[PDB]
Amino acid sequence: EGREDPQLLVRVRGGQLRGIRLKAPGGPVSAFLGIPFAEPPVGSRRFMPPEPKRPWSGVLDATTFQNVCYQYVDTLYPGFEGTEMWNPNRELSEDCLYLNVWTPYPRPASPTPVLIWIYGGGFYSGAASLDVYDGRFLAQVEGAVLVSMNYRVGTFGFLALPGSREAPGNVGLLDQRLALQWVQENIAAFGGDPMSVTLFGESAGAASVGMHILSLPSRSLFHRAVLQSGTPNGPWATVSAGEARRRATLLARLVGCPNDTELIACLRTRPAQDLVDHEWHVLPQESIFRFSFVPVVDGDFLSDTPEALINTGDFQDLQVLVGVVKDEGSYFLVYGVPGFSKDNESLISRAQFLAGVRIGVPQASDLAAEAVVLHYTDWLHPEDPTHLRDAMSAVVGDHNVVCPVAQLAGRLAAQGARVYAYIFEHRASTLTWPLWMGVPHGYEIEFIFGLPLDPSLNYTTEERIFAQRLMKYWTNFARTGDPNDPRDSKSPQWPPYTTAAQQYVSLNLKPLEVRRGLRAQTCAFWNRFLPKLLSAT
Amino acid sequence: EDPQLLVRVRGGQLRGIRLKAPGGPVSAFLGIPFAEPPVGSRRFMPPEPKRPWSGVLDATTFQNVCYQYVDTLYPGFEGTEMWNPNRELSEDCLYLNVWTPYPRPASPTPVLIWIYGGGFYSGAASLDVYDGRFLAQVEGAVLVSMNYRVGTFGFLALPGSREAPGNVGLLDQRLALQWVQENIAAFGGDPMSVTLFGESAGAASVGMHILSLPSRSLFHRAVLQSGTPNGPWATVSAGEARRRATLLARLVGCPGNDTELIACLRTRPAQDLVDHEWHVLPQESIFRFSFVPVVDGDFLSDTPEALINTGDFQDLQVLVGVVKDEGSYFLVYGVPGFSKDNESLISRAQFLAGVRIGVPQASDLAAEAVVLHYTDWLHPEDPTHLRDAMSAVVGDHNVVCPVAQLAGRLAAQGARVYAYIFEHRASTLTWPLWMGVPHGYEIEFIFGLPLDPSLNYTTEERIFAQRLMKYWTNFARTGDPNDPRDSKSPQWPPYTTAAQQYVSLNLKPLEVRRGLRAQTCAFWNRFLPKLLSAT
Ligand SMILES: CN(Cc1ccccc1)Cc1ccc(COc2ccc3c(CO)cc(=O)oc3c2)cc1
Ligand SMILES: CN(Cc1ccccc1)Cc1ccc(COc2ccc3c(CO)cc(=O)oc3c2)cc1
Ligand SMILES: *[C@@H]1O[C@H](CO)[C@@H](O)[C@H](O)[C@H]1NC(C)=O
Ligand SMILES: *[C@@H]1O[C@H](CO)[C@@H](O)[C@H](O)[C@H]1NC(C)=O
Ligand SMILES: *[C@@H]1O[C@H](CO)[C@@H](O)[C@H](O)[C@H]1NC(C)=O
Ligand SMILES: *[C@@H]1O[C@H](CO)[C@@H](O)[C@H](O)[C@H]1NC(C)=O
Repeated sequence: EGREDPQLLVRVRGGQLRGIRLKAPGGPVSAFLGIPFAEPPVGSRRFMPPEPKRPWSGVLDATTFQNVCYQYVDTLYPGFEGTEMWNPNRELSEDCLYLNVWTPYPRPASPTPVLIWIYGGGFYSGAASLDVYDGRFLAQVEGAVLVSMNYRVGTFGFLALPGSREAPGNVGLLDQRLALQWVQENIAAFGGDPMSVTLFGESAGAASVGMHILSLPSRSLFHRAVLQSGTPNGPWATVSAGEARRRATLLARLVGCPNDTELIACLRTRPAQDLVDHEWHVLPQESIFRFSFVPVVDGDFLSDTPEALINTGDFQDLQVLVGVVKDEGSYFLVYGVPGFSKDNESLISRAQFLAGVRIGVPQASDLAAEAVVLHYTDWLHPEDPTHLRDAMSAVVGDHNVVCPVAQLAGRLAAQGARVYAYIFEHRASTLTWPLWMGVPHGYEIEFIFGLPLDPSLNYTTEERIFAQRLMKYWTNFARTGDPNDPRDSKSPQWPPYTTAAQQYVSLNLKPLEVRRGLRAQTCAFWNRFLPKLLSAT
Repeated sequence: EDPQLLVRVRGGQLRGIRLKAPGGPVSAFLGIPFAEPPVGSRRFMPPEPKRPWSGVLDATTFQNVCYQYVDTLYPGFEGTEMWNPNRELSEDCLYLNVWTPYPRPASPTPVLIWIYGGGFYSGAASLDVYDGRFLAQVEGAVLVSMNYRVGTFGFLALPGSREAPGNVGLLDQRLALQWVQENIAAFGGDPMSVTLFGESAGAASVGMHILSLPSRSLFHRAVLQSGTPNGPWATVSAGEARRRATLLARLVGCPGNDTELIACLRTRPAQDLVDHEWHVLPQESIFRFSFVPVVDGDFLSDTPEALINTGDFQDLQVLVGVVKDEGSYFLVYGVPGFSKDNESLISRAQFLAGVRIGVPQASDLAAEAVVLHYTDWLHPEDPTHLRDAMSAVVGDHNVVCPVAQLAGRLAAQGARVYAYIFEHRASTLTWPLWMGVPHGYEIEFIFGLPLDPSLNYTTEERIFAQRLMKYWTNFARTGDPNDPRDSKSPQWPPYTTAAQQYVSLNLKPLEVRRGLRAQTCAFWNRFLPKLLSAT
């Protein structure tokens, strides 16, 4: 200390930090990167709940991103930016429980609402250091304090032998909760308001946010929630205790481990890469949009199934923003549904469609799988390849995202929550995936964080204006529980989603358009009829 | 003394009557016996051909209508009375009628044979809606309609018994068809161009003559208006026919042997049988009738579904279609919350209760499947939507989707198929507006009743009726409803499995549409059978 930037040195509960002054297109921001919030969950602490980071001495350098939690590296289209942008961009390590903070430069004088980002990645992948989650634009343009944390994924975050001491499960969610607690104690040192904390996340990150809504100890750590293209309810976000026990035991056998304590002791001796090499092999069926190690309904973090909790909980004090992208399902068809590729138009046959439905809803009986096929078939053109391709995408997107959030918006709204719903319909001019995928899963994030404002990124001017609109929507919601701008009047209003009117808005380059019904007919099939059909068969 | 009112058929001489139609006279021969009166020991028995008669038989007047139930729902309301018997009831009722132009045609003329509806429990060829004078006068057709036995007298069956073999009401129709072959040429008709057309149960009967091979040599073309041989109501299994007959016999005090049972039923006055007719249905129902054709293994060698799925229909041309609101008429006959005088705005609970009546064969899960399919999930409680959906459940389940299934199966297996939807509501209709275009109210337009100035139709409805008369008669002449003189687009395309094209019959010009309730009928025809099966 002495000759450095005095506006970049801050003290948190664990010691002193030195941040870095970053350039955003419109000015500087303060960045505090790689702050440790837990003891490294390594060695005998693998699979264990996180322990609070013990204080350090001296000034911790917080100028670069820290390790990415150990995870699978996608190799589907090697070197294709569509896949690589999601891949880890630092070293893989079990030592990975660090978080990041962006604030205005200099730091705000008055307490500023806080946004906490929870990344997605199917609970098997992801990192708070990816370019798509760059908090420098929200920090600079909106004056927000943004926090993002790494949490353990895959086996390290979610392998569970339910009821055991050494692998209780959901420790990846406990990693997230510990970071929320860290924001409670320390974010005031940066100018953030701990009494105005909004969680927002996407895909498994959105499901994570929803699970903090449903867990008691997490509810006192935040005040508002945004769930983008993900829900705690639905077919992929959770598994039963019995099913988590079987996948854990099977993976242990696949890595040579054949009493719970002896089992996890052996797992803790295996190299991390051994666990990643086998995690995908324990799914009960050939499937898309399902992940081996996800939150487990333990009777602890989750006292019951998410479906049961959103049916009975009280959410009057809660404001929630939820939505989907236009083509939630298309991204998943290229990862194992025959007939589908990023390099052709993926015009499939009726036979390929029927095979895809068995993969897309792998829990379905033969009768239930039929019911899906009859509903999604266009009976005036039942063999048309373009419709069959688009229907296969819609089946995956509706089943895993659109109808889960349509269900949760309705439940939360009926339990007294303030809900705002959107559909994101703009395809980025920079998108590298083919046209037939439309607006795929995850490609609204770069607009929420305001990447189009980076002039070196070749977005169009209207995409620059568009991203600024979304940034104001998201930050107005964090500030007020209401995405609408108080100053405005002429701009169309975003009404709350209600059971009586089921209103949502389209998010595209045109002004806000209000629509009614979130795929209402088709989601009645998924949310009301199909669960009753599955009991009978 | 009028020589064109005297015709000799193989049973002897007849004298008809000159009738006044708006454009000119017509020869009408009404009350021609085609069968021995099925009375006494001939009750429930197949018809026997009528024996020759001396002198000039007087064919000037409508004969008795077959003994049947007299509807009492809205007593004296024209909407219900127009279907009630308008001649005396009698088991002595096997007679047919013939309309020809006046003078009787020079060249042989294509014959249309009408088969009335009435749920196989009612109906008569003497109703005003079936007045054949307009088609005979305007289009120069030879029009024939017959009475056939309905209710227990037509279709109560002890399957396998000699005394009550079943389907005798259909045999009544077939005998009248043979009569047309042997005699219509004496009236100027062409026995080599005979077109059957009927509505509702009449349409179903037409479809069963398609599916019964001895009938097939008696006609060349068919029109099925708002009814099919396939579907949930038009037939019953032999086991269910024996159950219903056995319970009616017990209800009228008849107790063992097939022969002993049928004998006692023959000793019962007709009204006794009609009194308990309706109390033998297995469930509380709508659009279900107690005594209908039976899958006997004889007249119908298999279920109509099995027969349309495997038959050879190459040499066949068919016209098929529906009205816009097939099911609305049936709701006011037992569905709580529905009334002719009320607007029938129903609650959701009444809607769930109504679906169990409309699909009486449905398990709890199959009823929930229909409920969730037909609910409008943006307005799941709106009573106007729930009312209109109840009418659509009954209409699609019983008519529209059976029609679409038949049309597709016939077209796929050699037949030439033309399909329509009839969307005009008569300005003279007395049912409430919420019923729309109810089951059976295209008939008056096809027979040309608007051309009668005294019935107060609108002038466009007259032009409309003439268009429909030309579609039907051009179909009878050619197997193609398109006017060969008219040389403009749009033409009426055939219905195929691939394109699924049909036309809308309204006061606007013909409009071609593709897919006859395709998504919803996929539910009824493809999914629901599999569900009911595995439940
Ligand atoms: C590429 N990814 C981009 C993305 C979008 C949004 C948020 C975060 C990342 C979307 C995606 C994810 C997964 C798939 C296929 O499903 C998988 C892939 C890999 C695994 C792995 C690999 O070990 C383990 C597992 O349990 O389940 C998996 C399930 C396709 C597309
Ligand atoms: C009145 N009818 C008018 C009509 C329309 C189209 C063609 C012919 C007649 C349509 C109609 C028919 C039947 C009903 C209700 O269902 C019935 C009514 C009476 C019976 C009877 C009465 O004994 C016996 C039976 O087995 O089943 C029935 C079933 C409602 C509306
Ligand atoms: C698209 O490409 C994949 C992989 O090359 C292939 O399996 C699929 O059949 C292709 N589809 C079409 C319609 O060409
Ligand atoms: C933007 O375009 C320029 C040239 O037009 C190119 O050199 C640059 O790499 C592009 N940037 C991105 C992010 O694609
Ligand atoms: C409509 O009318 C009938 C008889 O007049 C009545 O029983 C029925 O309840 C009415 N419908 C409603 C919704 O009240
Ligand atoms: C037609 O209307 C007139 C009154 O304008 C009436 O006298 C006549 O009876 C009506 N005809 C019929 C068939 O109802």
